[PDB]
Amino acid sequence: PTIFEERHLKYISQLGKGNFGSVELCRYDPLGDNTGALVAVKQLQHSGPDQQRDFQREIQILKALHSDFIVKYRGVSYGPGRQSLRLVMEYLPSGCLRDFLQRHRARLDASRLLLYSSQICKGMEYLGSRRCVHRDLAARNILVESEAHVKIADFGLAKLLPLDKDYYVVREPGQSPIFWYAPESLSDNIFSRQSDVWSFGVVLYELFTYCDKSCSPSAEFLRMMGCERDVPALCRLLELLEEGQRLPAPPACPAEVHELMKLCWAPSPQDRPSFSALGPQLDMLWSGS
Ligand SMILES: C[C@H]1CN(C(=O)CC#N)[C@]12CCN(c1ncnc3[nH]ccc13)C2
Repeated sequence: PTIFEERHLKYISQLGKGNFGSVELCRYDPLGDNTGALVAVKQLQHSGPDQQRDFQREIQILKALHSDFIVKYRGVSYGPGRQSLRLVMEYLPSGCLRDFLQRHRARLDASRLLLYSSQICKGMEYLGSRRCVHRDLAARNILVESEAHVKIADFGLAKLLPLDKDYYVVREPGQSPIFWYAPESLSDNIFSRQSDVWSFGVVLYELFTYCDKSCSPSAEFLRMMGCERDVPALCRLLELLEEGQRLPAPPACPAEVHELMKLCWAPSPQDRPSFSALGPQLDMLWSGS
C-alpha cells in the first residue's frame, strides 16, 4: 500500500529523533492478527505550519528518490482529519550506522568501512544528480541494510536546489550540526552539493573512529575551540577552520583515506572533489585492502 491507515499502524517503539521529527517502529497490521509487516514511520513533534510544509516537501523528495543506497519510501498515513501527516518507510532492523559501529568495531576492518564510504558516496552522487542537498550527512542518518550494505536514511533537512543556482541559502529554526558543516554553511548559511562533500569528509572521520564519542567531531572541535568570553562557539569554530585546523587522522586510519578527508575539507566549496570523483577512488581503496 501507498496510503497506510493510521488505525492499522501499531506502535512498537521509538527508532530515533532528529531536528523536529521522530521515527517510530510500527507493525502495519490491517487484519489486526499481528501478522503485518514492520515499517518505520516518521512524524513531526512540536511543529508549526512552517515545519508541516517542510515535512510535506521531505516526503515528496524521498518519494522521488530511487537508489539502492537511499532508504525506501513506502507511503504516507494521514491522521484523523488529515492533520498529522506521517511518512512510512522500510524498516531496516540493523539500525543506524553510528550505533552499528559503536557495537561491532571488533569485527569491522578498513575494507568494510571503505565499502560503507563507497555506498554513502554513491548515494550522495545520486542525490546530486537529483539536485538535492542533504544538509545533515552524518553517520547517525545512515542505516545498515546488511553487513555489507548501507543507505542514506533521513532527509529532514534536505532541500532541492533552485533551477537557476547550484547553492541554496537556508536559515531555519533548530540547532544546526555545526561540527559537520562547511565554513560557508556556518557563516553564510549556504548549502550545496559541495557543502555535502565537506560533511562526507566528516562521515569518513566518523567511520574510521567507529563513532567513538571520546573523539567525535564535537568532542574534537570543542577541545580545539576552548572557551573564551565574548567569543561564541560558532565564531571560534569558524576561526579554527579558517586557520587550517581540522579533525585529526583517526588512529589506524589509512593514509589515503585521511588524504581524501582533507580534500573534502578544502576551504572553498569549488576546490573540493565531487562525489563522482570520490567514488572511483573509494572503490579503488576498497579493492586494495
Ligand atoms: C536513520 C536514523 C535517523 N533517524 C531518526 O529517527 C531521525 C529522526 N527524526 C533514524 C534512527 C533509526 N531510524 C530507522 N531505523 C530503522 N529503519 C528505518 N527506516 C527508516 C528510518 C529508520 C531512523
